[PDB]
Amino acid sequence: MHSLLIAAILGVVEGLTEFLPVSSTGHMIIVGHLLGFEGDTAKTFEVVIQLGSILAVVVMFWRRLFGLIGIHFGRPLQHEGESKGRLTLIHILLGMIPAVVLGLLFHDTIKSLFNPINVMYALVVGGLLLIAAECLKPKEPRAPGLDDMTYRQAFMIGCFQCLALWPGFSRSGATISGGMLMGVSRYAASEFSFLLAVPMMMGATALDLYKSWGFLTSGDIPMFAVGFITAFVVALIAIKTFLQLIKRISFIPFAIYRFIVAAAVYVVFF
Ligand SMILES: CCCCCCCC/C=C\CCCCCCCC(=O)OC[C@H](O)CO
Ligand SMILES: [Hg+2]
Ligand SMILES: [Hg+2]
Repeated sequence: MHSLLIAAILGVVEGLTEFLPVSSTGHMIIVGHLLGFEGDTAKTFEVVIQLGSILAVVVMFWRRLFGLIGIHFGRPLQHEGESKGRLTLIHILLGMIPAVVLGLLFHDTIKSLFNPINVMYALVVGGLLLIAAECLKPKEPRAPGLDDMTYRQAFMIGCFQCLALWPGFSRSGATISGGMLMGVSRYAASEFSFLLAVPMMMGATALDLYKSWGFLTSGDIPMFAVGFITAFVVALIAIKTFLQLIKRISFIPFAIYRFIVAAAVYVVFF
């Protein structure tokens, strides 16, 4: 059946691109256009399968995410860093504040930038930001591990997450670029952007799910569930592959890939 085959295709697109710095939103508007699923019911479908990819990080960093809110499961949490420091809830809070303040204050304006021409620009500009972060980052990272991050690095990454409010800019692209520019290693900057995505997008979709709750019906549960679960599986493969891939590879290929995706946005929509 078409409805669930499409739900499985959008699921694998969301699972791969949500946490890769390649703009899940950008890929979603392309494939959604080629599939024909572009109505108000699509925007509500694409926000619930985001919660599927959310749950992937949640599963992958289960013990870590709970330790930040005070729940330690009777075993020492595993240390990722060269110092005696530990990533705290304050690190997450600082990484959220700037984009939250700007997101709330400019909600109506942010929503008016969801054009395909804006997503195209955010794919190119966000790609250029990845290149600048790769070319400007220090030789020796100040925070090689996640637990080596400072309150200042966390806050500066948080300010960089405002760029993610630009539709098509890829929250992971913005936050990982800012991490590398603040002396955070690619691995820890990717880890921190995933962890930051959990409170950001769970509050983001909960926000979207409330304002768009009216569209949900009894018939959406089969489609909305097949995509949710698909985005969960694919993201768990994507995040685990990415974190091992980025240990050896740079972000240059992802930037160039974003330029190719920008070309597709123009071919498909203009
Ligand atoms: C759903 C739409 C499709 C999703 C688009 C995904 C984005 C990936 C694009 C560019 C990254 C290219 C880098 C990944 C390729 C690396 C493969 C590889 O083998 O490189 C490893 C290297 O050998 C180390 O030792
Ligand atoms: Hg350079
Ligand atoms: Hg900011």
